[PDB]
Amino acid sequence: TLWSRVTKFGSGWGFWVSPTVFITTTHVIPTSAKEFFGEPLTSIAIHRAGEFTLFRFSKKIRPDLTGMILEEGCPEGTVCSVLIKRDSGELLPLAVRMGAIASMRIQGRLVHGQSGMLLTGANAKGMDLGTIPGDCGAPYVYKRANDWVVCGVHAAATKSGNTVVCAVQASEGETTL
Amino acid sequence: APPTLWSRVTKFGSGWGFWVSPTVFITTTHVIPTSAKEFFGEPLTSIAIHRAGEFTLFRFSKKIRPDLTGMILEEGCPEGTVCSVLIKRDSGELLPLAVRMGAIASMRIQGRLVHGQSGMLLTGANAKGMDLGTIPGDCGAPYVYKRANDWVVCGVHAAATKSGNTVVCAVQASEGETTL
Ligand SMILES: *[C@@H](CC(=O)O)[C@H](CCC(N)=O)NC(=O)[C@H](CC(C)C)NC(=O)[C@H](CCC(N)=O)NC(=O)[C@H](Cc1ccccc1)NC(=O)[C@H](CCC(=O)O)NC(C)=O
Ligand SMILES: *[C@@H](CC(=O)O)[C@H](CCC(N)=O)NC(=O)[C@H](CC(C)C)NC(=O)[C@H](CCC(N)=O)NC(=O)[C@H](Cc1ccccc1)NC(=O)[C@H](CCC(=O)O)NC(C)=O
Repeated sequence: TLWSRVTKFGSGWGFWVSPTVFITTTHVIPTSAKEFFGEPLTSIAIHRAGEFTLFRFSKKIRPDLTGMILEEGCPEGTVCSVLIKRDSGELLPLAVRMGAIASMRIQGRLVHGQSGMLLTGANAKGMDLGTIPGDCGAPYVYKRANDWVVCGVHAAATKSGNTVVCAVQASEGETTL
Repeated sequence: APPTLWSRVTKFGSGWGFWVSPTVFITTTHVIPTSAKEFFGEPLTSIAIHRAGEFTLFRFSKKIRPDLTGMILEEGCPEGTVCSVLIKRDSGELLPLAVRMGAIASMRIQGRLVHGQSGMLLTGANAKGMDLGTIPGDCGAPYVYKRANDWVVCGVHAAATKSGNTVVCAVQASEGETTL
């Protein structure tokens, strides 16, 4: 059911944490939008923290979903899965061994995130073994005990290596877009 | 993966099969329909069957999939190769599951002798489940990888551990039976 939460959004994707909470990477958000999912901006509580943006709606947009745990990154060494959905209809889950949470500057943008190494390896070639432009917003998830946890959204990666970066939520964040 | 590559993955018996070329179809022996009189409209007497354990190749005498080019089929791949298992599910989902291949070996699975290659799924910490790993119904799915500018198929899905993190694809062998 995890895949059902990954939604196409703007130039990337977003993830439904619950019926009222949607997270995504700031960069991919549709520009000058008057509303989202039929809901007027004034009825949405937007939390924009750098490259991590969270939308909290007044009503249930995805009432078919249960509420998941959202945390600010994960312990270093955790092996997560980045749930990459493609317009081709392909669902591409990729294991990533997470590194440290750190402030970063990626192509002119300040990114509070966590780097990770794709298990497909540095020698891995092909879009089916790594992330590519258009994949931002994809969720980084993992299971702790009996609970599923989402700890970030895809923000960047090296062009020829196996290093990726997911933006992570922060306490401070703007209220507008 | 390219749309034409996915188009080669075909529902077959209790699983799937893969069109290597317009005249060659491969699958896992276990999923082959029982008591079949023909395949794709061709009577058995017109098909050259090569059944090598859990790997079966069908060669037809007319182009069944003329829209396709011929691909390279090899007996497994080098240990360490990262392949993608082209999994199709009944609801239209396409899941190219990454797998780091291990060694080729003669295995004994549920009493069956399976000449195959094991591999570690690279989808998550525990590929247990339908969203991250393989499940019953997926046998026959091709294990492929790109070498330079050529897509190569090196096996067909045959098994997985209970946790689901380790998988096995049946691989072709030079010797095989000519019957079902
Ligand atoms: C999603 C948004 C979009 O499509 O615009 C997209 C996903 C890219 C991917 N390949 O998964 N993100 C980007 O494109 C992002 C910009 C947005 C606005 C945040 N840029 C990157 O991810 C670029 C690669 C773009 C591309 N053509 O694929 N990556 C970097 O700049 C990378 C950042 C990084 C990655 C891992 C760890 C730390 C930092 N930096 C490098 O590749 C550097 C560049 C040279 C340098 O300054 O050192 N090179 C090396 C070897 O690290
Ligand atoms: C496709 C055909 C079908 O649907 O019947 C299907 C795909 C399974 C999947 N989940 O991807 N294949 C099978 O079901 C296949 C049929 C055999 C080849 C006749 N069997 C298995 O995949 C079983 C499923 C066990 C289960 N989940 O209950 N897997 C094994 O038997 C597994 C094979 C293996 C894989 C990797 C490395 C080594 C061995 N073996 C085990 O789990 C063994 C069994 C020991 C025993 O039989 O007593 N146990 C351990 C701990 O390794």
